Amino acid sequence: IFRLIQLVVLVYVIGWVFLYEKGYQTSSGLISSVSVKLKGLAVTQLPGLGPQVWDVADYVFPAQGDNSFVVMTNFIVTPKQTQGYCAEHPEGGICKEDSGCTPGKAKRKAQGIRTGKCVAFNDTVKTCEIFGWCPVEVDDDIPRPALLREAENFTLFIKNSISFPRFKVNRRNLVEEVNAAHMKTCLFHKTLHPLCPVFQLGYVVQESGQNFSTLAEKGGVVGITIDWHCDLDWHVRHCRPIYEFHGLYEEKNLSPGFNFRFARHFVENGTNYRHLFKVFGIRFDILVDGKAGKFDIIPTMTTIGSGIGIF
Amino acid sequence: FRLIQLVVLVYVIGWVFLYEKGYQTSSGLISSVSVKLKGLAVTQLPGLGPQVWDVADYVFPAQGDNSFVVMTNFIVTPKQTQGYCAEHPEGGICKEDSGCTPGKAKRKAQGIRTGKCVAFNDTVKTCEIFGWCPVEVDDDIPRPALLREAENFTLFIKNSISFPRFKVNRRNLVEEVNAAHMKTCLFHKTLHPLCPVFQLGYVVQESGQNFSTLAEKGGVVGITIDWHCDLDWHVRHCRPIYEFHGLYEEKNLSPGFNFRFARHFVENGTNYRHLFKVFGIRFDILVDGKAGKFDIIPTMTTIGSGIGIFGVATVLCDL
Amino acid sequence: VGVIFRLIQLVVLVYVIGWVFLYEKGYQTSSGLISSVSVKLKGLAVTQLPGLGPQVWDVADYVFPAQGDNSFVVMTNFIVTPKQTQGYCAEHPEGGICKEDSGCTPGKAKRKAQGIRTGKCVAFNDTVKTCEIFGWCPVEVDDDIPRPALLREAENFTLFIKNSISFPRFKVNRRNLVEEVNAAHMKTCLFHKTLHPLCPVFQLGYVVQESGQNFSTLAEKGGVVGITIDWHCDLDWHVRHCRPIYEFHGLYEEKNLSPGFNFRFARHFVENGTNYRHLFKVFGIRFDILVDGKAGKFDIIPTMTTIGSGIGIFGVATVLCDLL
Ligand SMILES: CC(C)CCC[C@@H](C)[C@H]1CC[C@H]2[C@@H]3CC=C4C[C@@H](O)CC[C@]4(C)[C@H]3CC[C@]12C
Ligand SMILES: CC(C)CCC[C@@H](C)[C@H]1CC[C@H]2[C@@H]3CC=C4C[C@@H](O)CC[C@]4(C)[C@H]3CC[C@]12C
Ligand SMILES: CC(C)CCC[C@@H](C)[C@H]1CC[C@H]2[C@@H]3CC=C4C[C@@H](O)CC[C@]4(C)[C@H]3CC[C@]12C
Repeated sequence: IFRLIQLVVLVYVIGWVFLYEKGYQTSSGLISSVSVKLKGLAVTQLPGLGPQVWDVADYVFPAQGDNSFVVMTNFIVTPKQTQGYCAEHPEGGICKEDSGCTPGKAKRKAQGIRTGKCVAFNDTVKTCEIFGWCPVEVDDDIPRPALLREAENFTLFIKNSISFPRFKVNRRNLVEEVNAAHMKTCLFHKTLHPLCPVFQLGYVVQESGQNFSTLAEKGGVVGITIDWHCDLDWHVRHCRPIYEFHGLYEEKNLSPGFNFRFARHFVENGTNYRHLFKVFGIRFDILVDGKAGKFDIIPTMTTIGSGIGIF
Repeated sequence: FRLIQLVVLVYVIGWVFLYEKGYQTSSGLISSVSVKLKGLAVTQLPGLGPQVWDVADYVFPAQGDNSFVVMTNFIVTPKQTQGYCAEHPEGGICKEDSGCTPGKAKRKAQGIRTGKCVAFNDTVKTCEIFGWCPVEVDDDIPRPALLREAENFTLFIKNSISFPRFKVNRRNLVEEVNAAHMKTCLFHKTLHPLCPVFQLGYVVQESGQNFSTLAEKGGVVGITIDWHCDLDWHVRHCRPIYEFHGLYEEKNLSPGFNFRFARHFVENGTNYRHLFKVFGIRFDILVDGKAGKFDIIPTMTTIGSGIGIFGVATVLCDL
Repeated sequence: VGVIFRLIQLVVLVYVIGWVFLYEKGYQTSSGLISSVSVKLKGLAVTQLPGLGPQVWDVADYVFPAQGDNSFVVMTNFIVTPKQTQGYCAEHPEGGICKEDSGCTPGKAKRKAQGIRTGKCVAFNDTVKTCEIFGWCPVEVDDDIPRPALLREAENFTLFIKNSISFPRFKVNRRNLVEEVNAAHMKTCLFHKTLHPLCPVFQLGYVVQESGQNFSTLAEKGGVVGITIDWHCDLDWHVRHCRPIYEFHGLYEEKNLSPGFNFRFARHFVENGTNYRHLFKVFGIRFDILVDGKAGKFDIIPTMTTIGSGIGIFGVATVLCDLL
């Protein structure tokens, strides 16, 4: 009758609501601690006087190794910068006489305070004098060898530690079920080697949907997410992380890039100088998330009440 | 009782159903924030030549993470080397050179002590230490702030987000206009809410803090970007909301934000350093939002919950 | 029979609903928070090395993030390779030992990335043959951890933590520094899990100690120590009862965390128009600070939902009564 028909629907409806979509499991949070170490040397040299060597202490800009590192792939350097009077970059002034520019800092993009003098910048152009980091103004042009292109083969290591807030279950990225592979020499693969934490930069960039040849010329942002999905309805094992290299690029306005400017201030015979670097590098962002969940009497009671209650 | 309970039950269940969006499955987000600052601060000190500070100098760190510090004032102690010199007067004052507990002091540590004390000629006489000499004297904070031009500096926040389990990603920098109009906008809480370029003076002011007192001693300003949108409507309606918080309601005056960093250099084989006491404004940018799309399972759960509540009304009415 | 069954069902309904309400605390509308924590370190570490001159380390030296972050390094040991010239040197024997002339031509080798070779071989130690590479060339980094930590005096350093939080949903904000601001006892406290539970956590040695990590082992080569701040206060009570709870974690199980934390760090300088470098192998203790909590408020909509949430006991109380 009506009662018999409603009884069958109740179990089937509650089966998907509570017997399938958890509810009998107490979901908890997580506390993560990810430390990243790189392994690579980029000796590409320059078309000038002598080669150059870039070790891990040079291209990984957060030295302490934050979860968001800015590993360098290209740069342009203006060496021996000192505060003085010289010719302004033509981006601001193209004067032909002393009346072209007025003394004082410009109301718009300026490189320093002007004393006021239309001096020679060479390059068959004339500009007005300024005071600032002015042995020569920085000239911006992205090189096209992709200077630190050897970073494509650079190696990451994203060992992560999970502790959970109250379940007192400690798990980490290095499962070590095979004892560090017993010969090391593993590279991560979304199909072949999904448990190897030694992702390569080229693979990381490629699996994000971007092109490294474009990300080694200008900058780029790559997101890596580690997701923990502990169930604790089984042995303490079988809980492993899942890495997703996100992209963030999609379509957008092509590839905007990512560059930042940093300086190396040094000192000489009485005066202070500066090595100005315009750095184009790929920024890797690491975000760890977890779900967890363990059996408890209270969630089961709440489900057995609401399940009957929903009737 | 059936007529009265049915009218009431439908109303209360509908309130839980419609207003609370019980049929909607919310989801998290993953975001990346990149900040670009433009502006030059000229702090020509009286009695000497000018000194400019470009973005490579007053931004800590240079990479510009979510929590970055913009220098607004500083005290510099140049040419510091490890050697024998007198203590700062706030460590103790000699009357005779009968030691000052040679070795590291138990309370005020600035270098190991030698037991013989010389004249620190601020009318006082401290005791010799081995450490970074000369000793920093940061009693007088430069007032007004040296980098007063930081008020007009513009902060450009470029936040790009993506909603997991929905395959939708959006950027706070809205793609609706081109240059000469997107490169002219300045943010305003009412006039230009969608403009992503913020001015430091406006950001500090909108947090309830005075920039004049927040530049000399520093401060902490929090910027929150909130992505509160639903996927039921068109994705063009998903827009960010910017709110600036004066963290800890700036107490009453607050000590401000300050830190010490050094520039180490070598002169004739000797290691020196430039000690800086940086008074800057720390900006914290945290992005969080919730979004969802209609699905069959949340609707079924809401229907089951509402139908059960109607049955509870009949049971209560039966009493 | 029916009346008694209905009375029993009502009694058990009331009992379970009351127990759930006293347990679930669902009538409170919990919300997130906005966190802001700033750390101040106070301590001087003096180092003694073979020579006539000691060395001191200011806070601007062993705190590597400098400007301060949630995660920071408080380095307690280091190895320094000074005056790196970036020229032609002898590669480290770890990369490879040559014989006669096995330079194998430049090309940065296959597994030993130490500059680019040159096809010539000359060395420094009793292994007098190790190939000639082009790179930072005072000497290759011969790193051995000093058994007594150089900055072992960091166990007495102070870690003044100033946490500012806010609840935007209910427009309430609190600070790590508890009520009765300033007044007496100026800078005369020290955090203890039982004796002094309300004062910013200090004494790095004690912070490492309250994680089962044996700072003496952590000073030489140790690594990450986690600090968690949980507020967990209900705003229905007085707002002065909302206080932080500090918990220190280890995030370790003694499997591969024994090497701890280390990172390279370089100081570049110029002498006679030549770029040089001071390479540091820095062994430090990383401190991570994580803050979270839920406030909750009485309101009316959560009360209505909990009344609806209480329909679980009242849903099939009569429906299941006739079944049995
Ligand atoms: C016990 C009843 C009343 C509670 C609800 C039962 C359902 C939801 C749950 C509770 C305990 C669960 C079991 C717990 C442990 C395991 C071990 C695993 O190798 C297979 C699944 C299995 C066998 C689970 C199957 C589903 C299960 C039976
Ligand atoms: C009659 C049944 C199916 C109603 C069940 C409630 C749900 C499915 C209804 C209630 C309100 C509805 C929404 C109301 C308004 C809009 C905005 C419009 O631009 C697209 C459709 C959309 C997004 C509707 C989708 C369907 C919707 C979410
Ligand atoms: C309205 C009744 C019948 C049903 C709901 C009960 C609610 C309103 C009751 C149950 C428990 C109560 C709380 C119990 C204890 C305290 C601590 C006291 O220092 C302030 C009031 C406060 C915070 C009460 C506020 C009101 C409260 C939340």
